[PDB]
Amino acid sequence: MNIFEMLRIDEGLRLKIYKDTEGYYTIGIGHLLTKSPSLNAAKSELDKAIGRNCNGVITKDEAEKLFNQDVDAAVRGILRNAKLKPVYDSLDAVRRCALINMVFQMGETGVAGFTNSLRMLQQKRWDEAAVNLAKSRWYNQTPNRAKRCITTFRTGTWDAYKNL
Repeated sequence: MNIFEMLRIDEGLRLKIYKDTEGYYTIGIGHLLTKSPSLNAAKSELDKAIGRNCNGVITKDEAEKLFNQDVDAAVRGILRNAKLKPVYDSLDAVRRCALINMVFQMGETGVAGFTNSLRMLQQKRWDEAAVNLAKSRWYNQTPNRAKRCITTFRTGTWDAYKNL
């Protein structure tokens, strides 16, 4: 189990624009296109992103390309972030994957705002941090994916996905 397989389980693969849990236009493996209500704003964003006229549809290859970009941008984001960097350096390899997973889902800014939880992960207070992360909108909106992620932080194992 690696970060890519893990995100593929959490986000799914969709070769056609779609709407995210939130009402947003997405495509491939959780690639947020726009928070704008236009199917037309989304299709333009998509062609700009892919560099071809897609007409709301893309190939596997294209989706994977977008995926490679996103995880990479998520890693460099954590590495350049003064709030995130220390937590990450402090963690074991499995728990690191869990922070990349949160960061790919909610962005840098989002996760950087989970101050308390960050402070607990850094302190290695596992159970306590698990409980804290659950008290969020993220958990209430997409509970099963949040739970898998929270369990990875709580245990340091890939159990939650081992099922899937």
